[PDB]
Amino acid sequence: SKVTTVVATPGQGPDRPQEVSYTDTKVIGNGSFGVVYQAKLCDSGELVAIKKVLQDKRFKNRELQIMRKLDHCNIVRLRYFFYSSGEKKDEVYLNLVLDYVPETVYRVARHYSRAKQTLPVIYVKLYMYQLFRSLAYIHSFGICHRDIKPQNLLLDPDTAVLKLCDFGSAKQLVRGEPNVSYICSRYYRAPELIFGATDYTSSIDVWSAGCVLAELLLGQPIFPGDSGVDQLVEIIKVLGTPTREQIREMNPNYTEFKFPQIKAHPWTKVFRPRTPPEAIALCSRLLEYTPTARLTPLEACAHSFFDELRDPNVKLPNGRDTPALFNFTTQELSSNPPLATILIPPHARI
Amino acid sequence: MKVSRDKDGSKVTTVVATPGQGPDRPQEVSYTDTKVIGNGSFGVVYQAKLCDSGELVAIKKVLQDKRFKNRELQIMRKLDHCNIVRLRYFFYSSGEKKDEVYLNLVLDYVPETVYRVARHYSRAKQTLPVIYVKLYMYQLFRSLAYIHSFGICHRDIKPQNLLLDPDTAVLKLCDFGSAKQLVRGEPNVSYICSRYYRAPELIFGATDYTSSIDVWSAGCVLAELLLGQPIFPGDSGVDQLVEIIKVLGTPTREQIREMNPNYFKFPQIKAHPWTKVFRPRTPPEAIALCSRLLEYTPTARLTPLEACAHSFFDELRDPNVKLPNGRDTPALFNFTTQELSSNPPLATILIPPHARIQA
Ligand SMILES: Nc1ncnc2c1ncn2[C@@H]1O[C@H](COP(=O)(O)OP(=O)(O)NP(=O)(O)O)[C@@H](O)[C@H]1O
Ligand SMILES: Nc1ncnc2c1ncn2[C@@H]1O[C@H](COP(=O)(O)OP(=O)(O)NP(=O)(O)O)[C@@H](O)[C@H]1O
Ligand SMILES: [Mg+2]
Ligand SMILES: [Mg+2]
Repeated sequence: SKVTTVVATPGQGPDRPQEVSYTDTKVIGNGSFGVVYQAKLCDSGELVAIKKVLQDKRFKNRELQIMRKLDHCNIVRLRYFFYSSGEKKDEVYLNLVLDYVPETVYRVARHYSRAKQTLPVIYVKLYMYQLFRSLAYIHSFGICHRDIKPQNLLLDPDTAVLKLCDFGSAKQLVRGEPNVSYICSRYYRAPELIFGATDYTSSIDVWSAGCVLAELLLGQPIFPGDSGVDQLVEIIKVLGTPTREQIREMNPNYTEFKFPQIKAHPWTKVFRPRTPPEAIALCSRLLEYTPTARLTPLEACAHSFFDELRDPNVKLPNGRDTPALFNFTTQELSSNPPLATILIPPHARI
Repeated sequence: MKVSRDKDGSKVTTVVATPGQGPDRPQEVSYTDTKVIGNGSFGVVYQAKLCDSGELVAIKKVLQDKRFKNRELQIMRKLDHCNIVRLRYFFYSSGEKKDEVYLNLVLDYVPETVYRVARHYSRAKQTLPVIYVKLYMYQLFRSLAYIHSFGICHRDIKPQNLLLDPDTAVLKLCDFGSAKQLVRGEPNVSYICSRYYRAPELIFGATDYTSSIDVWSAGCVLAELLLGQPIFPGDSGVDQLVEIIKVLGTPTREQIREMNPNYFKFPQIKAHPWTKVFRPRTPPEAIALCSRLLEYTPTARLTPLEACAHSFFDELRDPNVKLPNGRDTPALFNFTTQELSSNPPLATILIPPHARIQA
């Protein structure tokens, strides 16, 4: 019954701090940057995640700046933020108070692989669709996540709601500005990243999404490797050897450097039999060498693989209705507004 | 597998093999009891028993591009050193893919790796006796002094590529599949080397890196053998640089220039005292060596040969030094002119008085 009370600034709206009291503080996670706690708001009894990172008081926190602009049902909500000091004197910590979300795609996928089963396709559809909406939204602001991986896909198992989280690697990509190639986790890195390109687009997130789709179908990572070399060999084993043109599209400086000559492995034979053709088709349009050839997130949402989600009789296996799938805004559809006639089916929102 | 026969039940494979070193006088080689001991992205390693001598060999089988000559082969053919796994002979064959050529490298079989040994001690919540840390690392630094003296950078120094005889304490560097001759001015790919062992210039995507990346990697192996876990783990380069920065502290503008000139936004963190990184009673000489290997500035790192001459290895130069199991240490002082070429005067430290005594 130990209560902590802070004066915390709401994430959205005007910069108007209020007194916030919370209790039942326990460490849900540790990342390189800092610790994540669970806590219960005293007023509502609602559970929150508090992400605590060391802050260079001088400069502004990019993660905070980005999350204050984000309002989407498939992105974890910033409820408050506040500053605290401890450990070393003169060390200030930024605290992000987020909606608590009990599971991850990582943990749920790990359960099914440990028990020798695959995630039922209905969840692959729900989870990937919600990921592609969250990407469609941030990409419409020029914001690239740059760390799309199962650990950063939060899940409410009861409602089947997915929330994208962890904007610590996130950055507004501006044409002609170079960006670091050393972002994004091992198995989910786009080939242009592995080739050390600094002129990459938001399409790195689509490749990462494709790696998550493939992984949920296979029950293991599709492009594993301890080195970039090992990863590229695993990519080449599936896509075949990239053409000199395809290489120019990824990183032009790496044309003269050479790798084994291999023909593309048929996508249908990459996955087990009775993996739905539409799932396989979508993968092939996400995991493309040429960044500009990859589907956009919004195009991905409109893919036939997600048609079951647009069926008026679709239900969760636990009997509940699907979560919000169709509450698109103008911002979200801006990349291609005509897709609205596919994305919003006749039965939705009337 | 050119010709296959049966001998008292056992399957015998007979091949015609080109010798590793010497003129091309083909040798007839017969082996049995084939089993898999290793996999890679583009490689399979078998154990096999030679029919006559009964002695074990490793056969690394890799797909051969008909276009170009195999770089791993070209490099291994040039190498003769007691701390580098010997290419006995090589032969071509068919394999898993019909109409495809496979290069087979027949190597000395070595039963263990630093990876497997380190893992045994980690699981049992022990650390390797420091005499083994000294022997393994010293032998690694000799292997790197030798290849670097030909301008050849390994580019994949990691515990899994360090073969061990546990009884003799002999270490052999293996896996020249990433190895290349670095030529000042020629660019090189930044996506080589296993993730935990990658030098910061590689993480920053440099293409003008020197053989000193192998010294960083060996620094990571030493630290890991002292800690019982990787010193700089991370799923992303970002995560790895955070771990590096937590120890080394934030790199100066000039340190970043020395690593990759092209390259931002990392916490202003002060250096952790290296002493507080390792368990209490870690030999100070071990910690000093680490600090001189794991430097941001590639040129500031010790050369392999300077590493060998470091005070951490003084116990190896003691004339009364034995393995715990009572046996003599392996050869540590049989240096060649080639091996010493980077700094011949270091011989005055490297070859101890007792090793110069007249026979
Ligand atoms: N809102 C939340 N609710 C519940 N768990 C959360 C929440 N946010 C983060 N976590 C958990 O804490 C982990 C780490 O949080 P994250 O936001 O990724 O911090 P980080 O320290 O920046 N990690 P990373 O950037 O991936 O190296 C996540 O993968 C989740 O398992
Ligand atoms: N001479 C040998 N004797 C015994 N085991 C060996 C020998 N050579 C290799 N191995 C084993 O096989 C593993 C792989 O060998 P390696 O030559 O690295 O092949 P690879 O398929 O190219 N692997 P890698 O490049 O690291 O991804 C080593 O880590 C050892 O465990
Ligand atoms: Mg995360
Ligand atoms: Mg290896």
